[PDB]
Amino acid sequence: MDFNLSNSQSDIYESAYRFACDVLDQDAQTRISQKILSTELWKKAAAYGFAHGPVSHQFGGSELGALDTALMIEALGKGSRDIGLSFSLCAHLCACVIPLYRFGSSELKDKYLESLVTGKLIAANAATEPDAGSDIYNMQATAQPCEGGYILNGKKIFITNAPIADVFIIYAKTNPDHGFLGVSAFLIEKGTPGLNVGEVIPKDCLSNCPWSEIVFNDIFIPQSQRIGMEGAGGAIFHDSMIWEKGCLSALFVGGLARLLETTLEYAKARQQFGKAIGQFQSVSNRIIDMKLRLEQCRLMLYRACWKHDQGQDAEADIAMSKLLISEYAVQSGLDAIQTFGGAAMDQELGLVRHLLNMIPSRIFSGTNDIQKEIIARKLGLRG
Amino acid sequence: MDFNLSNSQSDIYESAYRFACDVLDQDAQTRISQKILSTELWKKAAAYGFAHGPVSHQFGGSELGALDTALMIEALGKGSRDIGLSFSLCAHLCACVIPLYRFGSSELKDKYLESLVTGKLIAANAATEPDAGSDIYNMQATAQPCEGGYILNGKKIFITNAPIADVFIIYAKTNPDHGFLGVSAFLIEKGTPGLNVGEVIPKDCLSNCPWSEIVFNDIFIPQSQRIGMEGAGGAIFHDSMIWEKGCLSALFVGGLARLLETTLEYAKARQQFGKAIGQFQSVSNRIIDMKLRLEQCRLMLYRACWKHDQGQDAEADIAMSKLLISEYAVQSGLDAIQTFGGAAMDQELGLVRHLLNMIPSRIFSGTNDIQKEIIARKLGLRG
Amino acid sequence: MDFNLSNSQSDIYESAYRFACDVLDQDAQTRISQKILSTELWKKAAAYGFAHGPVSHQFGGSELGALDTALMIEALGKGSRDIGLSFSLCAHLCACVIPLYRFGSSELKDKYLESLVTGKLIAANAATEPDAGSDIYNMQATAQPCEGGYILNGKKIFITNAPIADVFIIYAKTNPDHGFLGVSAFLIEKGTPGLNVGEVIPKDCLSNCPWSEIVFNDIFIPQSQRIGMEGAGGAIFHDSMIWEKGCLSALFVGGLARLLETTLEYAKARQQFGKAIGQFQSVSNRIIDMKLRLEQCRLMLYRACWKHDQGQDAEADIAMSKLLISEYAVQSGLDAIQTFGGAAMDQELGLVRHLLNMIPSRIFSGTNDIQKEIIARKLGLRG
Amino acid sequence: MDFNLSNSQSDIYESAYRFACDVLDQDAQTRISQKILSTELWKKAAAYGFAHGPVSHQFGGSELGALDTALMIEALGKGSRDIGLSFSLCAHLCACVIPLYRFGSSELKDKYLESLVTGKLIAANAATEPDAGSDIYNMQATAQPCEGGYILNGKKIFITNAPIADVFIIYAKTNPDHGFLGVSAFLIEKGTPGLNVGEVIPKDCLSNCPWSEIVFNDIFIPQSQRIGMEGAGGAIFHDSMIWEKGCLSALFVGGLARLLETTLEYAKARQQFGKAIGQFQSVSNRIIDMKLRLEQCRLMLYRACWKHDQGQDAEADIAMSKLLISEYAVQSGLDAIQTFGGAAMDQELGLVRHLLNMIPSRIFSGTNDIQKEIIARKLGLRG
Ligand SMILES: Cc1cc2nc3c(=O)[nH]c(=O)nc-3n(C[C@H](O)[C@H](O)[C@H](O)COP(=O)(O)OP(=O)(O)OC[C@H]3O[C@@H](n4cnc5c(N)ncnc54)[C@H](O)[C@@H]3O)c2cc1C
Ligand SMILES: Cc1cc2nc3c(=O)[nH]c(=O)nc-3n(C[C@H](O)[C@H](O)[C@H](O)COP(=O)(O)OP(=O)(O)OC[C@H]3O[C@@H](n4cnc5c(N)ncnc54)[C@H](O)[C@@H]3O)c2cc1C
Ligand SMILES: Cc1cc2nc3c(=O)[nH]c(=O)nc-3n(C[C@H](O)[C@H](O)[C@H](O)COP(=O)(O)OP(=O)(O)OC[C@H]3O[C@@H](n4cnc5c(N)ncnc54)[C@H](O)[C@@H]3O)c2cc1C
Ligand SMILES: Cc1cc2nc3c(=O)[nH]c(=O)nc-3n(C[C@H](O)[C@H](O)[C@H](O)COP(=O)(O)OP(=O)(O)OC[C@H]3O[C@@H](n4cnc5c(N)ncnc54)[C@H](O)[C@@H]3O)c2cc1C
Ligand code: PRO
Ligand code: PRO
Ligand code: PRO
Ligand code: PRO
Ligand SMILES: [Cl-]
Ligand SMILES: [Cl-]
Repeated sequence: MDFNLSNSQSDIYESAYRFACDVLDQDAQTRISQKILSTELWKKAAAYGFAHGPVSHQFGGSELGALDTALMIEALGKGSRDIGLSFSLCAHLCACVIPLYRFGSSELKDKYLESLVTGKLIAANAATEPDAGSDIYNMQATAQPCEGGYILNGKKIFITNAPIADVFIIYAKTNPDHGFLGVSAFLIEKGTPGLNVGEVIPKDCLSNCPWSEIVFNDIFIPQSQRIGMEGAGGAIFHDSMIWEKGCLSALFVGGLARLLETTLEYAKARQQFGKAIGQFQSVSNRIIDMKLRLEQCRLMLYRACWKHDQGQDAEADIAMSKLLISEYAVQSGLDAIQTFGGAAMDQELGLVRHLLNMIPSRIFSGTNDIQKEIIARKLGLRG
Repeated sequence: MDFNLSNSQSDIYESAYRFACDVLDQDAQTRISQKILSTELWKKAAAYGFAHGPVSHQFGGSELGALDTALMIEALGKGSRDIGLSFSLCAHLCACVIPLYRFGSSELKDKYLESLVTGKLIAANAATEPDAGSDIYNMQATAQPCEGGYILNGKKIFITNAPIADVFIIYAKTNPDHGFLGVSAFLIEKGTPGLNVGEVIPKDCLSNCPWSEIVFNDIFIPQSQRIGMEGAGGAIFHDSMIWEKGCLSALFVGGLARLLETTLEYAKARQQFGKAIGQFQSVSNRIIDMKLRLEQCRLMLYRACWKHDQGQDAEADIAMSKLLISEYAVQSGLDAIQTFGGAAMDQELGLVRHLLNMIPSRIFSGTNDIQKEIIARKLGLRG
Repeated sequence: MDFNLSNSQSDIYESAYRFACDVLDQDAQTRISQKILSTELWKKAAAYGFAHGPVSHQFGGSELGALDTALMIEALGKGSRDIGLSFSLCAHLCACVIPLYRFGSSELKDKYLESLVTGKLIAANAATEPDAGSDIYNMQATAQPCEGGYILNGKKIFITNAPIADVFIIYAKTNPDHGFLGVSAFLIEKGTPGLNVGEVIPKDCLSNCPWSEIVFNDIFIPQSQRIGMEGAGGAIFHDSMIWEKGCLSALFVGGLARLLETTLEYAKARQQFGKAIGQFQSVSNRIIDMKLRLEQCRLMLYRACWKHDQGQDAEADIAMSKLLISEYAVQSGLDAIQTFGGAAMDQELGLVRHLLNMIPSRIFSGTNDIQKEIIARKLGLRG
Repeated sequence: MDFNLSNSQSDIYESAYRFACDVLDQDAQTRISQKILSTELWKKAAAYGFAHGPVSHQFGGSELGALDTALMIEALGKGSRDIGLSFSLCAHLCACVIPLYRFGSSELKDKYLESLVTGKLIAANAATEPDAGSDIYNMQATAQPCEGGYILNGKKIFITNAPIADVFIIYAKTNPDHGFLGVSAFLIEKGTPGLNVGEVIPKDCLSNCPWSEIVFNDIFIPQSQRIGMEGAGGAIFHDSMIWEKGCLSALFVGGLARLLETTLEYAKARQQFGKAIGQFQSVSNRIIDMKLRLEQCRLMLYRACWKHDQGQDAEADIAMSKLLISEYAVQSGLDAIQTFGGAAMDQELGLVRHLLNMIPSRIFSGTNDIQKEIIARKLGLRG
């Protein structure tokens, strides 16, 4: 039992924080106003190390553990206001880089993995369908085995980075008779015949992070582009969602640290009735809730990541962390707005935009109701 | 004890609902997308009756009571998606039309009141200052008595309708030695020398409802433009906020009725895991919370308005209603988004925009912490 | 729309309140300390009118409607501390008197109903079994038709009033192949061969209200003691639970009115740091929550009862009322204890005993999770 | 960063857990039923090590750190149902043993400290007065300096262990002109002339843990019985409350671990509607809340204690831990009762008694509103 960061960990955090503040955050307000995702800036962030995670040196990574990866991303969330860019980068890392590294063949990693790790190629993962969201393993896209590979048909929706991706990590049924066990994973390239990437679909939350639909019309997937074994795609997807839950939770912990600092400063500086508004218990009680949340969920995340690094079973701990972090991110966004009153409406301050950016955290990587189902299953409440 | 609407009340509701659906709601999505407040449409709504409230027939009103006025505005909130336009109209009614009618001299009402009632002139009320929000009676704008009237100096912020108003109902100190008892109210016209109306300041919440700052530099206010008695402006403002709390609460009750209908329909229609998502208790329990909220706060509002119509003391009931309605509007907006999952991000559906539009309800007309202070005082907890 | 009580209603309330304060409450602390249920006092309360409800004059009742019955019981809850005695009386009224009146034959009502209405005979209703609680219609007790009537076998648990009852309203399967449609209802007398009433089983909540198990070993039920039609017992039970939900909710509304008055008085009188503790927002904010709850749930209950009196469908409104009242009763009990601090531990003040008495309200007459299932079904979320 | 216990820590926990299960818990139900605090059993627990904490070997302690002390007490809370006995023991340790060890003179420690450490003498701490609870430093008891020592007059209330104590650690004003800085601490013996210990005052919460009032009528305190320096009693008391907050929080963490295990087992075993009740999301969602609480607050407590052991400032962390643990203990007690339904009323199962035992945790050692004031002050919100 020790709650100090090592010097190595402290350095990883502080280097990422400096990069987020001095490189990504500079000019962020202009990009946010114009709903711009700067792919040149994204590539600098990827190459700096945010697209590396646990990837080995062989492929350009630093062989970071889960806790180190989470610290980097916590720093990113605290230091850069451009949370849409950060979300895009973490989706690429967790849903695309990491499954390719963990399950790809030597051939497939040799062709694509270092390019994803350095951000030379941007990747999108495509699992969700119009009738398969929480019930993801009822997806109906089909990768029908054929001579030389697969014929792919289907439609995927809500695909982060699809309008800017060079490659797609896609999930489809190689055996449509089964659910989880009938899914396989594939890498396909932008521009392959039959791949139709939709136009960006705007949204108010994470508004500069592009997503769209993609449609597959008789795409030929060469055999060598299957990721992992036939029928293992359900497990690959599930594994990538454990990494995703943990890393976006880190982003929102860092965002909550930033929000708390802003909110404390305001509550000390803004006077009404001849005293700082933080002196009224209605005001200070909400700020204390924000502090309690931050301290609790940061510890849950660190323990979940450290257990993983130790080889222990950390999946329930990650589901608990994601459930807490996203709920606390939304609630604390509301509490900050209430602290500021009318001044919260100011687009330059970004407090309403911050709440909008947190609203999808309770949906992404499995909704929080699904996290409860995962925890219930680990607790033995599901048969 | 009776919980049925009279035929008269039912007709008032249904006529307002038809007008909101068939006139205001038609083309609303385009106006909302472009952040347009259509002053021609606003004037049609005002003349239809939304700018009338309790005003007598002498000045073009229908002599509606508080409950009738609330029913009209509940219908407006349920029937039109253009909540920014509705908010603008209700601010004009409650913070400008009603204090002029209730406290204005015969001369001042004869010159201006029917024009406000028919929407020929648009009005903004200006009380809030950079250092006087919740502590509103510490405002520092000064209306220094002089030969012929007053010299007005000061700055007002967060003024709904200021970029489109023809007249301003302004509050300023005629005796800066006192707080509540040193305030007087005045009507001034757009274009009077020394009145500088700021450019619209954008916001994400209620985004097509314009507001800005206004600055007074040595404005001369003629004596006849004081509203009510010298030093009575604190009481006039407070009275107008009771009307405002009740009428915007009605708007958000109607909006919650609309949101609940949309959310129930989706939860019955959207299937995952082979059944409607409403069949999972995590989903249905939130929808039931939305229903419970709607039924409770509608009854609180109706009772508060009816007590007022009966001549009973209704101020605590109105503060309770406003506190409940705005909290429940925000919470139910969050619950609807969680019901829809990824589909909530769709700008055409408007669920995130709905939540944004509800966020200021807990600040406007006195924050909900201030409502608690009002209720605490009525309960005898403030000395 | 009217929120005043009629003179008739006001008189019913005030007469019941006087009886609760001047007759039942006098000496209550001694009975509560000794865990005594005074059957002589219970009979006085029954004869005064608390055992009458909607029963016609023909059988000794006053033909009160649901709202009048609820007002009487609200007064009882506000005026007498002996909530265990009040609960016992209301269980007799709602689960035994009312189904006999509503479904009994002329013969059976002529023999027993006036005696129950005047409290000459005390009744217990017995539906719950060790394996049938929320799933009540899976009860396994069997009333096997035979020449002359039925042979009854089975075991019932959690039976309020069983150690003091003269008659039992019991539910059992006349067709064990079905659930809801296989249940019938019967009246049986204390002392009939094969009826074994268990010894009182102590509890900390409602601690002077006796309950126990009862066992049926080859009881012969004469044909004339069936209540209503063969196979209608599921519907009779369900109907009696609608009356029960509404009347115990009234008791706890009255108890919350009493608790709020006590808590407000203390928060004004108790000083720390040189001021009344109600002046700290942490303290006043909880008291305001208690007030908000009381006003909201009282209105929901009154509307539910009035809709029933009007002939409208009131079952969802009653389920909503019961769910709100019992949750708010428990939460406000907790808030009162927090207001008083160390002084809450005083057995003479009864605040901890009050919380204990409210804890079962969320279980009784169908748990609050089951109320949500009922409301979900009314909302169309259950297929 | 490490979240494993050392072998030493694991052994401390497991030895305390065995002692709580095999010695204290055996026969607990009889003692609880009879409201017995067994002083022979208490002395065995004290001598086993629960009265040692950080005390040095010189005085019979083991020189445990805060985290080790907390682990021992977590084990005690999980392993023994007799929480009243455990509370009594921890009050003796934290409010009496620890301030004597930390501030007593060599002479005073030599005379009394080892006897307290081995439980040969039982101690009560007496700070609270009828008009000084949260405002503790406005206490009015006076220790007026005189030749040879002090003359003590005053009244103390809510004194845990007073009916069974051999010695009293008492706080009184040596300079009544000041608050915090006018308090001194003293040790006095049972039986000294002018000390009147009141009869035990019963309570439903922690019902076998005795407390009473004590009155001082012209007690002579010899000079050598002052604990620490003149005027340092406010600081000694405050320091002892930091130890108390942490150690009773540990007791309630262990109690929550026990409650969760019981509740999970029931939710898997109890069937309704043909499935385990844990399969309904209304049921499993509350159990998941209990799990989330336990994991979060255990980590907060461990970090607070470890920071103290490291020499870092841990007072805010302890206030946060106490606030979380006591709130979560109460809420999870409510959630367990709701899980069990009617079966929660069983006195043998102890679930209602468990909730009663947790209710005072939010009051003791400074109410949770006062904890928020402490945290607000650490956050810079109090001037
Ligand atoms: C910001 C964002 C980025 C995204 N990026 C990607 C991406 O890059 N690639 C990709 O493939 N997908 C992506 N998604 C989609 C995401 O995977 C789905 O939105 C998510 O899994 C939820 O599915 P759904 O939207 O269809 O909601 P539904 O599954 O329809 O859920 C609707 C409601 O039903 C509840 N519900 C459903 N099942 C249950 C159940 N068994 N028990 C209790 N409640 C239940 C849900 O919790 C929710 O409250 C993204 C989503 C978001 C919000
Ligand atoms: C949509 C919108 C439209 C508006 N339109 C108008 C208009 O047309 N005309 C006009 O004059 N103004 C208008 N206002 C301004 C509104 O009156 C103020 O925003 C409101 O009174 C709150 O003041 P403030 O923003 O300065 O917040 P502050 O008063 O600075 O409040 C900051 C925080 O401190 C809390 N706080 C302050 N005092 C206390 C206290 N005693 N006890 C406990 N907590 C306290 C507040 O509740 C809040 O949480 C509008 C505001 C909004 C959001
Ligand atoms: C004070 C008191 C007086 C009583 N008096 C009587 C009396 O006089 N006569 C009589 O016959 N009975 C009486 N009862 C029993 C009462 O009817 C049952 O306790 C009640 O119906 C709950 O059943 P149970 O205790 O078996 O809980 P269970 O049904 O075992 O419930 C355990 C948990 O599972 C939840 N649960 C069960 N099903 C679902 C579901 N489909 N969905 C979601 N959650 C679910 C429950 O809400 C609860 O949280 C009394 C009970 C009490 C507390
Ligand atoms: C189980 C138990 C064991 C105890 N054992 C001992 C013992 O052994 N020795 C001893 O000396 N005392 C003991 N106490 C007393 C304990 O110290 C006091 O009960 C506690 O400090 C609260 O004081 P009070 O009861 O007078 O509540 P009050 O201070 O009257 O509090 C009443 C309410 O006012 C709130 N309040 C007060 N001040 C503020 C404020 N500034 N801001 C916001 N809210 C405020 C409180 O939070 C509470 O909600 C014990 C108490 C308990 C419950
Ligand atoms: O297995 C999981 O973790 C995925 C996430 C979205 C639906 N279920
Ligand atoms: O008196 C009121 O109602 C006003 C509203 C804003 C500040 N206080
Ligand atoms: O139908 C009802 O209302 C009953 C109440 C207990 C179980 N279900
Ligand atoms: O200083 C503290 O920690 C004490 C605890 C009770 C009142 N204040
Ligand atoms: Cl305060
Ligand atoms: Cl469910």
